[PDB]
Order: sequence, then C-alpha cells, then structure tokens
Amino acid sequence: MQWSGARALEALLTVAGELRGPPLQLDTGQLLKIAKRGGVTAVEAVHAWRNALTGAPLNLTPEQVVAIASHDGGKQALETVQRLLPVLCQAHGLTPQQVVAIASHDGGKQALETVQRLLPVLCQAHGLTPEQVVAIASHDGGKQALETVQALLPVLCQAHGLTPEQVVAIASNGGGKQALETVQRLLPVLCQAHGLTPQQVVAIASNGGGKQALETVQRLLPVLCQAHGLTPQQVVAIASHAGGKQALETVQRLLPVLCQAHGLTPQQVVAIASNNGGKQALETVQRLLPVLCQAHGLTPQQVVAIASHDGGKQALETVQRLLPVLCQAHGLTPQQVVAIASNNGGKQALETVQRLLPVLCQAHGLTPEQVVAIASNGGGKQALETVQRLLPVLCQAHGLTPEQVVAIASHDGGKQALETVQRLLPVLCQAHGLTPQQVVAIASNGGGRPALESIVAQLSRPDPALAALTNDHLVALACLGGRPALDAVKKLEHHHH
DNA sequence: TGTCCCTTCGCGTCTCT
DNA sequence: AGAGACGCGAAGGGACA
Repeated sequence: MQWSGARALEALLTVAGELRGPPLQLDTGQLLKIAKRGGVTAVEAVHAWRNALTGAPLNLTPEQVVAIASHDGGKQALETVQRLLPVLCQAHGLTPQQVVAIASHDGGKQALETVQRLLPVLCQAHGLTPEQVVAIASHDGGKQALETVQALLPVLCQAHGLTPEQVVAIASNGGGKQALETVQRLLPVLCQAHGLTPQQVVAIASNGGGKQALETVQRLLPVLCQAHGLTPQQVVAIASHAGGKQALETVQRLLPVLCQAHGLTPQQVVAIASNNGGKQALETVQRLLPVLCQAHGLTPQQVVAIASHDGGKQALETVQRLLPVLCQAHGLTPQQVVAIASNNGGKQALETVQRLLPVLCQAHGLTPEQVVAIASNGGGKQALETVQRLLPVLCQAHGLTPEQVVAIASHDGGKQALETVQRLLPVLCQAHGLTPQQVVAIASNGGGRPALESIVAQLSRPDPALAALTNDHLVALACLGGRPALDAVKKLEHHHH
C-alpha cells in the first residue's frame, strides 16, 4: 500500500481476492468502490467480519455491506452497525434498511451512536417522527445535525416562526448543523434588510452548503439587484440550489459579459445559473456559445435550453462533441440531439444513445424514432439500458407489445416504471382483474412506479377510503394524478365520509 | 492515513398538473 | 407535459490524531 511498508501489497490483494469468494461474492466494481472511499482498512474490516455482518442477527446483503464500508471511517461504521443494529431495530422501530442508510455516510459511527442516544427525546420532547430523525441522521455530519436540531428546534419554531417540517428540511443536508445556525443568525436580517420571506430563507438553507448560500445572499443580493437590475425573486432562485454561493458569484462576474458580448437576456442567465452546478453551466456557455452557433450549429435559445439543467456543463460539452457523429452516422436531426440533451444527465443519455441506437434496433427491433423518444427524458441512460434488459421478458412472458414497453420507457423514471410493471403485472391482472391495457396506462406517466405501488397497496390490503371507488375508478385516478391522487383520496375520506 | 465534517457537482426520479 | 421540486452518490477540501 502507501510508502511506509512494502510488497505485502500481496497480503491486501489476497484479502480483496477472498472477498470475491463467499459469503459476499463481491465483484470488481464493489471492491473498487470500497477502496476509493473507505480505504484499505475498510476493505480489511469487511473481510474480518464478513460472516458476522452476513449472519448473526444482522443478515445484511452484500450491497448493504458495501454501502456501509464505502465511506471515510467505514470500519467504524461496520463495527458500530454490528453493535447497534438490533437495538435500533427492536427498541426504536427502525428497519434494517434505515439503519444501513444512517450508517452509509462518512462518520456513520457517530450518526448511529447519536440516533441511539437522541431519537427518543427528538420524538418525545420535540414531536418529530422516527422517519424525520432518520432523514436528519442520513447525511455526513449527522451527529452534529441531530444535536443541533435538539438545541435549536425550539428557538427556530418560537422566536423565528418556522415549522418542525421546515427545521427538519434545513437539518436533512450535509452541514445541516451549519445551515441551521446560519438560519438562526441571518433569517431576521434577510427578511428585514432585503425583503425576503421566511419561506425563501428556508428554500435557500434547505440544500447542502446552505450556510454559504445564505451568507452569499446577504453579501451579493444588494449588488445584484441595485447594480445589475435583478429582482429579489430571481436572486433567491439562484440561491435555492446547492452550490448557490458559486452560482451567485459567477452570475455577478459573467452577467454583463453574457448580456453585452453574447446577447442573452438577464432572465436567461438566471435560468442557466438556477441549477446545481450553475457556476459550471455559466462558464461553459460563455465558452461554447460562439462555437455552437458556428457551421450554422444551433440557435442561442437551444444552447440555453441545454445548459438549463443540473450538469448543464456536461450536456453542452457532450452535445458539442457528439452532435456531428450523431447527426452524420446515425441520422438524427439537431432538433433531436438537443431534445436528448435538454434533461438532467443529458450527457449520460447522449453517450447511451451513442452505443445503443445500433443495438436496440438490431437485437430488439426498435426504430430510431422510438430510441429517441426514450432518451429525450431525464434518466435516458436508465430507460434505454433497461428497455435492453427487460423488453424480452415483458413481451414474451408477460405478453406486452414492444410499442407498450416503449410507451412506459418514454417518461422520466422509465426504468422504475418498467421494473415495477414486471414485478406487479401478475398480481394486478390475475389476482385483481385489471387488464394489461390498464396497468400499462398507469405505468405510462411520470411517477409510474409509485402509482403502481399505491394501487397494489390499496387493492392487496383494502385501505381505509373504501368500496365506492371500484377498480376502474382507482385506475382512472392513478392515471390522472398518480400516487398524489391516490393519497389525496385517502386523506379526504379520513375526516369527511 | 484514518475519521469526521462540510461543500459542490452531477445524475436520476417524481410532483405539479 | 415542462418546469420545478424531491432524493442521493461521488468526489474533493479542511481539521485533527
């Protein structure tokens, strides 16, 4: 390993080799993930207690052991999981998955030990739910956030008017301690001195690095409104993503350069700046906006639409590289390439449309225009890669037409909807009498997976809001508004009927 | 060279309808 | 149905032992 000892790197490669054996049966990716973030002592820990973790009263899966191990301090997390999982599960209600989610962060040990110590008082003195305490705990520095919720949730509720839900939302990010103390320190000035509402201070504080975003809003909002012409509402939208501090500083530096030298509106720079990596997006359009309207290329409108998503930098740089070979050796129009790239993870969708247009048409019989409709949604790579795995079993075994698989894959969260259809098509049809036509219709929207799960939960275990919504009304509800429609129906019955 | 905490970037999914 | 919201992993940086 590192320079200190020697050539018993062999002892470590042997330890890594035995983890490929049983009871964990780890592959290369998994060993690589552990060594890149938990280090050698995490690898050594997994190996030392791979039997204890896999049996005894923990019964962890290898993916579960790999999630706990693959963080700074992983060996402490694995040690502590073995000591605390049972009492957290049995004495406090939490599931194993929830204990693993608390454990799967840097400092995992501290978080688990603190939930043990603080979950009761947080629930009893402050009225939080187990669920909320897990969400506070499940981030790096979760010990600190938990202790800070316990000290400040009273003052933030009383003196500053927030709800617990709100405090929990500021608390449920890495550096949630920092965000929560900054909210206490700056909330009144941000409202009183810059005309913000508590809700906006909250939205700015509710992401990681929220401390930084709030200090930066205090600092640059004046210069950005009073000297660059922006509104308070616009500044807040820039500030309301993690990295907001970077997005605001970059707006200030590039706003006049982009509005004079390249001809964009302020309102368009605001839209590029208002995503995660806004700083990265802005710089990358400031390069690249000359060359992307060259050879003809694209409009400005289309550069802004591609940049206006998380990872905007990545989509532009990828679009700029692959628009030539996509238009020329696969037959796509730029209007199609920009449509692939104008979602979250546009980069990922383009690279998968690269090496799957050929393959999806050949080994599965799809047209190009189908492969484009799949990849023209957020999570393109996931939908395409999962159409490739699951089309065979969905048509042949479960009876579906390919055009039906493609209707389900052609929405954000496609892979979730497909993997749910497969899991839940049998129990929906044969045990509850829904047609495949109806299941496909619920699956064919945003929120296909939750809509299918909620419908099966309502049917399998007749929930409280009962009877009058027959099986066809529930399907009409699941189609119209997904899980939200289904839950609103439940919630409205509970007090009215 | 490990353990803890904090910040930023990017990817994926769901809600709002 | 397009924008705006939710979640969460990877990675990098600083403090301290």
